[PDB]
Amino acid sequence: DRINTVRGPITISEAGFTLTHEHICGSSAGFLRAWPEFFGSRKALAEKAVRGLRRARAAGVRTIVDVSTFDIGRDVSLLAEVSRAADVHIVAATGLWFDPPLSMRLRSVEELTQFFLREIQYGIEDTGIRAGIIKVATTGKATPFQELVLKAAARASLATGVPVTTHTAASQRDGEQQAAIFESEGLSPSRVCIGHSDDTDDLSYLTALAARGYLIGLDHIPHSAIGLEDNASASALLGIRSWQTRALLIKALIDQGYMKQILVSNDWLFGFSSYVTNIMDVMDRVNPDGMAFIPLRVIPFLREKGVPQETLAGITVTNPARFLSPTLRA
Amino acid sequence: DRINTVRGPITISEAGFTLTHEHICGSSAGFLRAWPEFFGSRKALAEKAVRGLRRARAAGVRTIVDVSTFDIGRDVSLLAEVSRAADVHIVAATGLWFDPPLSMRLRSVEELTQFFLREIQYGIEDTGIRAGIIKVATTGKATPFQELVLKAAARASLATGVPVTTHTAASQRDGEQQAAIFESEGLSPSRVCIGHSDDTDDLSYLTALAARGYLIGLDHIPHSAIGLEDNASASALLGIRSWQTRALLIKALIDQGYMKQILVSNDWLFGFSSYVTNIMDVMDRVNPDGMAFIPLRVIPFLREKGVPQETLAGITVTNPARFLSPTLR
Ligand SMILES: CCOP(=O)(Cc1ccc(C)cc1)OCC
Ligand SMILES: CCOP(=O)(Cc1ccc(C)cc1)OCC
Repeated sequence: DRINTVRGPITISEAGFTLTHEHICGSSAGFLRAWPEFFGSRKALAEKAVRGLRRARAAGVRTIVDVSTFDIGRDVSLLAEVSRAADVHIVAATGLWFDPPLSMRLRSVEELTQFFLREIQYGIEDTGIRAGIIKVATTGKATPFQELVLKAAARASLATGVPVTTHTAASQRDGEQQAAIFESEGLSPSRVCIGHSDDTDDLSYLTALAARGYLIGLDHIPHSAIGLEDNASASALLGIRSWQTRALLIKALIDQGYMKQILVSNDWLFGFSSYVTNIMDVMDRVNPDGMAFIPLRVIPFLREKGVPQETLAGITVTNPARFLSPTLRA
Repeated sequence: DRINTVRGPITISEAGFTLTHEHICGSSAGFLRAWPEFFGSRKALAEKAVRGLRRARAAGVRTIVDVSTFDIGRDVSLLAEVSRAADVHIVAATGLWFDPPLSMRLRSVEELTQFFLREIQYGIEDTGIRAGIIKVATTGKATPFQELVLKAAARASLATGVPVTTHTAASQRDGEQQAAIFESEGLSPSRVCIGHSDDTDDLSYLTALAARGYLIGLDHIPHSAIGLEDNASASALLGIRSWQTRALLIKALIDQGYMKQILVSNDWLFGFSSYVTNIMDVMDRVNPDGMAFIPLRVIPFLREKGVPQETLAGITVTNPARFLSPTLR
């Protein structure tokens, strides 16, 4: 029935057009509070985010899922304020990414489970704001710690009904190892979204996961250093495949009958401290439409390539509603 | 003239007996706010700290230096509240230890200098509370990033007069490489305290740095896993040297004419999430006196060993005052 947002619970019908993998800011635990000037100022950052969210809203976007975890420097008060100002629903996350501090790294699977449930049931910090999704990540073979995270995510998800979303090194087929772990925990593939999936050209790897019931996240659409090949850091981060190439993978899965398994996003942000300095400048040049890139550019492109409008609606409205809706096992 | 504390500035005379390397809680950036229950509750942690601090105060302690950096999970609001409640002065720190997040790891020396100056001049977070010391760390051969930290710490120190205090792998003689970098930045050894120095028996190493004008921090006095050796984790962390063995290093240095360069502490805490679970329990059992260990146990021991009381007063009152006073070159 309900999905938790930074402003409280909403009905499924209110979610509307939803972007499933985004961020307001990409940072580190405690960073925004300790060194806000890094982003100009907190106020500057929020203003930027409000502007961008209002542009997306104008394009039809009603809800965004900010997959920033504790270690991505998620600031739930920042999220609640921009959500309120832009009038865009924002779903917050729990989980752990690739930069856990010692206090997290030394924890057992049981303790991590506890922390995840806490964020989901009790709320984040002392705000009472509850997480609506669990974010995990691997980059190649899972380290022993990552395996604990994955198990903990599965158990919290089994207890709550809240979905799991991941970061993958698609090219290395991480999705298959993640699936194996999740399944070993009893987790249903339909509660899981294997992200950054458009980062690969191997459709066989994709279709195989889709066939198992997993959701495939094609969330790096606008990421391309194409024409920027002169920037080591940019090219390393964004890649050299064109946005068109990534978008056609959406059509490809549709064509194979997996429309119900597709989730699309931009993986955008408004501030980014966990990388080289001034990186935002480059991204903003690369994708001036920011989070509105999907509705403004991708939808129309697909339409033109022959994808029927309703299919497009099912992908951006229906699939996400199903995914987000907390669902308990048999 | 004045030293910055979490409740504001104090004059040097007001510092009195000062513990130079301690912590209220050993954690990680954002952890306390995100998972306070890991420590029972924020309240419980706070109550535990107030009692401990009141007990040290009863023993004569007037000021403590909490060397918790951003990456140690320093919560200045927590510090301000326990300080007020126990009536003990608390000096806060800036710097970086060994668990910096990516957002910090990717910064240049210039950016890091700016961040340290911010905490010292403008204040921590939005509190307006200013740091009165810079904490840095190495663990054997410095890493490239650690070299950047040390240089930025040096620069912030040269611009503000605030001292620098370090964590070393004493056994590995880290202090030597630290000194080299600081000196390469033009920093006076007298603005530096090389910590965890009682972690080693090498007096040759210690008198060498002392002879150079550096302050020697003997702050692991009560750390010992003797009898607790059935515990790998505790042993790894505490070592197997007795507190008396560490305490005698103090007497040794005094004997060599380095009384003015010694700074003693306990390196205690009331919460500890950055290690194995339940480690506190073990520590509390090893040193039930907590921060009062120094005045209750060490001072009398040294006295009994022949050290003059006045000397003891110089080490615990005079030395720290001089070290802490912001001093420009
Ligand atoms: C099904 C009718 O679309 P929708 O409910 C949400 C929606 C808006 C824009 C696009 C491109 C797709 C979906 O329209 C809102 C006014
Ligand atoms: C000179 C007298 O020391 P002091 O100023 C601070 C002080 C107290 C106790 C000990 C063990 C050392 C130093 O005593 C005030 C109570």
